[PDB]
This record gives sequence, structure tokens and C-alpha cells, in this order.
Amino acid sequence: SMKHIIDIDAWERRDNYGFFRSFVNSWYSVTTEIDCTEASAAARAAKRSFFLYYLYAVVRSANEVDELRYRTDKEGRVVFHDRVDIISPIAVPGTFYTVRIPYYEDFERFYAEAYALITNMPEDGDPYGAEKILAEQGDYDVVHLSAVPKMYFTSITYTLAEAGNGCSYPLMTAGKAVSREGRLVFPLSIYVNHAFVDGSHLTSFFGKVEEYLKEISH
Amino acid sequence: MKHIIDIDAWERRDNYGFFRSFVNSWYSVTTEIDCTEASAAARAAKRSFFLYYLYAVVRSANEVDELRYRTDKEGRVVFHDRVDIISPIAVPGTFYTVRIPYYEDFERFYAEAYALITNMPEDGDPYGAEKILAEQGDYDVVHLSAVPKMYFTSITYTLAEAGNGCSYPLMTAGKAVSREGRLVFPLSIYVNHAFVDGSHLTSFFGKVEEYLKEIS
Amino acid sequence: MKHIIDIDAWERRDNYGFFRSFVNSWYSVTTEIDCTEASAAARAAKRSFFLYYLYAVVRSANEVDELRYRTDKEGRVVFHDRVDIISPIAVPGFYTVRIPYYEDFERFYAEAYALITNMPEDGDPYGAEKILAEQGDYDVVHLSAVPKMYFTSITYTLAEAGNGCSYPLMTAGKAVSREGRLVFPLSIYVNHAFVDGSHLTSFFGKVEEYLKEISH
Repeated sequence: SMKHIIDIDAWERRDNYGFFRSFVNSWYSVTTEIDCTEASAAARAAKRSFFLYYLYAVVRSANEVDELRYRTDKEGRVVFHDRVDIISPIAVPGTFYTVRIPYYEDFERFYAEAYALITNMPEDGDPYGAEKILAEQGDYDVVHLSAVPKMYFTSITYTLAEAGNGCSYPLMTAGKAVSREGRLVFPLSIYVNHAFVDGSHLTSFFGKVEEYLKEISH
Repeated sequence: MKHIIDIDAWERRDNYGFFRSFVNSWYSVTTEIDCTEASAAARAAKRSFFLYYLYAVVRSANEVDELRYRTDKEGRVVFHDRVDIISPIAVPGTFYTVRIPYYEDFERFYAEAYALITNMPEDGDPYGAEKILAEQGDYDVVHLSAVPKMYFTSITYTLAEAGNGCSYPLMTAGKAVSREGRLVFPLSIYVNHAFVDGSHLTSFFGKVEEYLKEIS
Repeated sequence: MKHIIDIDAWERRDNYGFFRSFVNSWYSVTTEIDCTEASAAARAAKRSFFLYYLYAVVRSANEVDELRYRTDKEGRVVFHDRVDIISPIAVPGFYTVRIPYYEDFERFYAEAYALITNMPEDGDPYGAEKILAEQGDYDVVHLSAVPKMYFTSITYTLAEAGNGCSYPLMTAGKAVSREGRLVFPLSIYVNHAFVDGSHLTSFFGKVEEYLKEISH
């Protein structure tokens, strides 16, 4: 939301976008590790959801790295969003139900709204309604995160949707928190378009994720 | 035996239909498996550690239903009550892929598998087993590649055809390394999202580690 | 020197054949490389650690034959006696440089530093790729340096169905402490038609070896 159709002639990545259009898949993923020692302890002490702690860190970080908010819309236009929200499949008794959760820089506002959304899903709600709304609208002004807190991994890969259009928005996976040499760490993976996002931008994003996880634990 | 699935009654009908439209609906996960006890036990027994974790892997695939769904060569969803395991066995100076039958009885599995990997035909196509499987078109196997001298934290897999990224689960096992007094090895698996979610892989990995411990 | 391979006499005939039908026969591996001594030595010399492991990587590629097989622009399998290394160098407010391998580390370091210092200000970020594409031999390997990003996995692009990439791609990440040592993640993307796990094992071993050697 708060979208800008990019002036590609003035855009610093015009050459990158043109180069990567010719590829069957220009998307790629990186799995890293995030230190969560302090946040794991703090979320437990506060009787709060650790999932929402790192979900806040992830969506805030995406809203502080410009390159993570570029999309190719359903008409092929390069668009930049001043704001992106986060969608996540929430485990449901028996399946998953995907919720769209708004970003607020104020952690207390974010946490309450998100907890209400993941606790109070409508009983008559389509578990895949959020994705269908996003696809029909065609802006893709979100990032998507799947939580797998029981699976430790050092790598995960993602699907290839269409040749020339490998994905529609950044995808992420967060895995099990594990101990190593006195720290608690969890694996975090992200899938992005090379046309929009380089390693330097991912470095900034991962740094902010770890930084804000620490910040909300004090 | 083999079962042609009644897709109208199948709980994954919507998942299967959704992932048919993808160029590649297959994905891989690399994790690590604790093998401290099994490595020590295999050495004490003068036995093949490779066959220890090969057993653990194929048993686990035979205890997670979702790992035995295939799309056959006619496009049908089929479910196998049991799948065997194929593996490229190194031949000094290439490799030869052997099909090894699964038995829950570990001593039977170990004996039959050791016999198969010791008596391989010398004038063998490194991919002949794959060609036999392709002609039959049922894909009642899983595939594991052993690289005991290569430590890795990630490996990716090939994309065969658009709309059909692979024909059966593929796996890779790497070097056992020390981690805070324990021994772990990396294990990677490639599966179809149409058939296998993260919960199923979690069950699979847990069973691999469990059965490695049990046979020790 | 470039050599057009006689596929009928080639020991990997069965492999190039098994993999031509694939949409993508390329795959990547991420491993860990011990860099304790070389990182210390580069710091003591007030020198670029980047060029230390760039030397180790390009030397190792020039000592593993399988990493120098390419499909040229005309579809021919070709083998290069030597390959250079191309790398995107970050530029104030990037430029891909081609750096030749020289066995003398001091010579390599001086030439690479000079090559990176005399980069054109008006240089096309993809000029190296365009020269390479027009020539069509692909006698290079490509390495991307991300020294501030720790990773355990990275994946790579798929260029064309049936031609997933034109030369090996690599990524080197942030050095971290593990079990008392300093290690950094190193990833490589290669064609299964040309490169198996054993070749990657030899390559990774040589990378670690030459990092130690040039630290003296």
C-alpha cells in the first residue's frame, strides 16, 4: 500500500531489472541464522508469543529495506510500496489458515493486533481467502512467512511458479530454535527476486531482524 | 501394493490441483541428524555406517504415508504401501545405482543390502536403475546419494520437466562432523509440495534419528 | 587452450546424455571452509582477505578438470586448460572484473589489486557478461563476495530451460567461529552433467589447503 509506479528511466536498478527479465527464474533464496537468546527468554518471561516477536522483527525489517518492497504487479509494472504487511499460515486444529497481519512500528500496537488476528480467526473464513484476495488485487504488497518451529533446517528451497515469473512476493521460512555454544539461534530463510534484491540488501535485512529481536526483549 | 488414489475422497485434492500449475512444485530441506551412537556402534560391529543410515532413511519413508505418493507416468496419483531405496554405489576409477529392498527387520535388511552392494555387475550403466524405473513408470522407490567425505549445509536438486520437477523423493547424506561433543551428519531431501508438507518432513527426520539410535 | 571433447571417447558420456533432457541439470552445494590461519595472515599483512580466498578458489578450479568443462555457444562440450575468475566489485554509489589465475600468490595479489583499482568509472555492470556471451566460450568461474552476510544456504538463477547456467557460480559469506575455529560458508553452482560430489569434494579440499598454504 502507498504505492508508487516506478519511473524506470530514473531507477538505479533499471539495468538489473532488464537483465533478469530474460531468466526462467531470477528468484533465489538465502538461509541464515538469527540469534534469539534474549528474545526467547524475554517472550517466555512475558508469557507472550515468540512467533510474534520474530514476526515483528521480520516485518519491521522489510519495512526498513526499500528493495524488499519492490514488486512486479499483475500487469507487469514495477511498483514500490511505502508499506507492506505480512501474511502467515497459522496452524489450525486438525490444516492452516492464512492471516494478513499489519505492520506497526510500535511493538505494543503490532503485538495486540496480531495476537487478536491469530487467536480470533473467523470460523466461516476461507483459510486461503487472504491469498486469493491478494492475487485478484494484483499488488502483492506483503511478505509471506511460514513458521515451522519444530523443524531445524540449514536450507530450504521454494517453488518456481511460471517461467519468467518465479514468484509474486518475498517468501520466508522460520525454523526451530536450537542451542549452540551458549546461544539460542533459529534458521531464517528468504526468497527474493535478483531483479530487486542483492546480497547487500539481504545483509541489511538480516541485521535488522536480529537487532529488533534484541530491542523488543529489553 | 500400488493404489490408484480416489482423488475426490483425498484430503490433499486441493493441494495437488494447486501445485500442478507450477513449473516446479518440488522443494528440498537440509537438516542435521545426530548419529553419535550409530557411528560408534557401526565401528564396534565392523559394519557399514552407510547401511545403518540407509536403513533409518528407508524405514522412515515407509512410516510417513505422504512420502509414498507418486505421480505415475500416466499422470495418475498413486500410493505405494512399500517403497524400496536406490543408491549410487561408488566404483573406483564412476558409480553404479543399486535397488535395495526395505525390510523392517534390520538384520535381513543389512544382509540383503550388503550382498547387493558387494556383488555389483562390472559392466554397469551408472543410471541403469533409473532407466528401468522410468520405463515402468510407478516410481515405487526413494533415492539416496551418499557423500561421506563432503560436509554441507545445503544442496539443491535438478528440475526434470516443467510441471513435473522430479519423479520420486531424492536425498543426500553428507559427512559426519563434531558438534559440542556429539556427532551429526547433514541430511537433505527433495519432495513434491503437492504431496509433502513441513510436518511430514519433521516426522520423517525424527524417525531417521530415532531409528539410527534404535539399531545401535 | 580450448579443447572440443570427443564425446564418444569421453568417460562422462553417460552423464551428459542422462542430463541433456533436463530443464535444469545444475545444482548447488554450500559447505564450510576453515579460514583461521588465512584470516589472521591477511589481517597481519593489512591485506585483502577477499583476494586470499579468491586465489584459493581460482587455483582449485584450475586443478579440478571437471570444473573447466563448458557447453559453448554452439552446443559443443569444451574443456579449458585454464579459467579466469570474474567477480562483481562494489563501486562507490558494481563492476564485474575478470582476474586471471597466477600460481605465484604475490603476483596474483598484485595483479588482482591492480585490476580492481583500474575499473572503468563508466563501466557496464554487465559488460563482462556481454563480452563472455558474444565470445561464447565461458572460460571463467564467477564468485560473489558477501563478507558481512552469514548463510548456510544460497540458491541460484535458472537462465533457460535446458541451459540453466553458462559457467560455475560461487558465493562466499561471513567468517564465523565454530568449535574453536574460524570458518566461512562457500557455495558453488555446477552442472551435474560435468561435476559430481567427488569433484566438489576435491575442490573444497583444495580451497582449504591453499588458504592455509598462502598464510604460510
